[PDB]
Amino acid sequence: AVGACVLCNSQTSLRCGACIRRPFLCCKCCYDHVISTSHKLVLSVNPYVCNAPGCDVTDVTQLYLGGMSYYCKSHKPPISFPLCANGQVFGLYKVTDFNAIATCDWTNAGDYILANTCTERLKLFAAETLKATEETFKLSYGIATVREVLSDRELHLSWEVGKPRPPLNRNYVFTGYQIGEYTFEKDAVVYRGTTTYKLNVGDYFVLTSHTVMPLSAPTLVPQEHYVRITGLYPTLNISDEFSSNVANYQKVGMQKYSTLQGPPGTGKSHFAIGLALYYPSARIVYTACSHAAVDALCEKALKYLPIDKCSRIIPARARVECFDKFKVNSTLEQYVFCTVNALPETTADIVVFDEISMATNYDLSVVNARLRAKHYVYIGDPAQLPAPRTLLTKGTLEPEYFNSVCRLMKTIGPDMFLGTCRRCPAEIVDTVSALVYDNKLKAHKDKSAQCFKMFYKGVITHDVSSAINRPQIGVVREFLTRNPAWRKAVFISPYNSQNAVASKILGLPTQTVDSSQGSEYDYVIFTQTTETAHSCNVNRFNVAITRAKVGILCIMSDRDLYDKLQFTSLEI
Ligand SMILES: [Zn+2]
Ligand SMILES: [Zn+2]
Ligand SMILES: [Zn+2]
Repeated sequence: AVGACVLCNSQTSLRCGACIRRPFLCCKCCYDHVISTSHKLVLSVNPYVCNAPGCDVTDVTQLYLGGMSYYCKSHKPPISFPLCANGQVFGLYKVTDFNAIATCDWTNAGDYILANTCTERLKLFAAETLKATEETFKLSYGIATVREVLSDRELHLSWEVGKPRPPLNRNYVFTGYQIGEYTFEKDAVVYRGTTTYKLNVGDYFVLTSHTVMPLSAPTLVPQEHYVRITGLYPTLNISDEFSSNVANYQKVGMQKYSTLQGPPGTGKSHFAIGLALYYPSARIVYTACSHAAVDALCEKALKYLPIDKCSRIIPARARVECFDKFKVNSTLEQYVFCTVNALPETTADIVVFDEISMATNYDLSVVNARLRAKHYVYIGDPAQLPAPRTLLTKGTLEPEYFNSVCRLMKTIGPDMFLGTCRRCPAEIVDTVSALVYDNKLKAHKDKSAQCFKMFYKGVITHDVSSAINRPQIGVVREFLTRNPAWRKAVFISPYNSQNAVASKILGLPTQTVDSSQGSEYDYVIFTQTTETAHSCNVNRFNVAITRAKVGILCIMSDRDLYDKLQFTSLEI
């Protein structure tokens, strides 16, 4: 029961029993917490509760020290000192932001704003608290029981009454009963088990609620600037392909950590892999939150780095299929590609943390705790999508509040900025450069004259809350007949239910804006589906239209974003 204060690091035995994470609070900070919040239970070796038999006084403000035991006003002996007095709570070794983090329900944007603008120790307390709150919320949903099996990819479900039903998308991964993880897509539903198993009627599925481990390491280590490249040995034979990044690679070796803002198709993975060719003897750990982000780094490394010095770290509880071309689980290899949650306890000369807009402060801290590195490089784009905040329902989360790295990129600017988009037709580059990049993103490609926009509100229907716009899909169908080259397009929308409908009607491969991030396609057909905060979100809009290498058709619901698209308008 001996530890350090979360607010001022002062030593104490005084924890808070009312906080879900039980934080240690010193005498002054414990007082300022109990006297300003509903939190009145204070912990130590023995709790601050009335020692009198059958007494339920647990409020520290109503308790006193009577010799060596604690009693309320009704049971205290004549010679007794109040536990709360002179701005302190009695304890051994004798805050407005801490209070708000400790007592919020995490459903408001303002809660995440505070969790990212607070001191470093409060950022870890907010991250631990938020994650535990998100996990305790998983218990609220209702069990789905297999009532009948139709085919190898379709079934019918029986839901638990009294408990709400979770949205059926690839975002929520169920746990079948321990017969492997399972996913669902919309009474006939589509079943996708991570393990091929003959779906048993009667067997139940439940959401994976995991124990939230405490955070020790900061989200960002303290910054260090050096006069020379430190612990890294550069080449004087750096391939012309990577010469554009030489000054930035040198910046990487001259700072403890560095941030790289790379808009879509500006060369983030090329920069990340080229850093290995610039410091050829450096041990590099390549990390990201998702298996897809890690796999995209493996694909680029397969092209430039020796396959014998690479290893893809895969957790024993293999959830989805990932990169098979490197030797699996050899932690000792020079190049290690691994998701944040599967990182081993190891050291590195450089740690590259990619798709940083998708990281949370919990992820930032975990990386600093498992990896001890000479240099840390954070690659991503605050103008792209953040990790979904399942508890957040009120207010919008701005990019400067996604995590510590994004906060820095949006306030002091990033250390490095990749300014030339090599992927997209100029119509798309010009639109997103003006929309989210302050006119600093330049187009390498010419205009393709294959970027179209149509303003069509259609009809909005809902599959629970996930939206569908059948008339917008009908407009796509009509366009496809007149433009058969577009037969090869990927259909993108902000909603899985819109995508399920488009899949059956158009036969195009489908992708939500959020699952399309990091991917690129020659042709993209995007239907906005609705005018909601979700479908009008400028970061989501940015990702959506920057997936296209050659052409894009945007069927829009919002006049604002439609007018901003620098595309040829279509009629019908
Ligand atoms: Zn304190
Ligand atoms: Zn508390
Ligand atoms: Zn009492």
